[PDB]
Amino acid sequence: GSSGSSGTGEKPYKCNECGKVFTQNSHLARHRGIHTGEKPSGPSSG
Ligand SMILES: [Zn+2]
Repeated sequence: GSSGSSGTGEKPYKCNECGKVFTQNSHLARHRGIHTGEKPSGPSSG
């Protein structure tokens, strides 16, 4: 058998990088910024 946890915070504005939840798009998009910023050293991407 298994146990499935059930938390409270399911919204269409939930981030994927970390897994945060918001109410307004802006609040979310702006948050995602924390993830999208610094660049990976080396030509890995470029
Ligand atoms: Zn996030």
